[PDB]
Amino acid sequence: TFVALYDYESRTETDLSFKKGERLQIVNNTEGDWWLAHSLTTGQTGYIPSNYVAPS
Repeated sequence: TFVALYDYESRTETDLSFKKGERLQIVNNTEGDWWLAHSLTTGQTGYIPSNYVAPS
């Protein structure tokens, strides 16, 4: 249960650009870098920046 600090505006389709206030389920990468989170709404996979996310 993390939180999207900001709305990472990715530019490539590889990473999906999420937003702040939306719920995301972290996937891997525990350190601080670019962990991949999966949205529970549709079920897409987007790399949310660690600086743009935070453990609740």
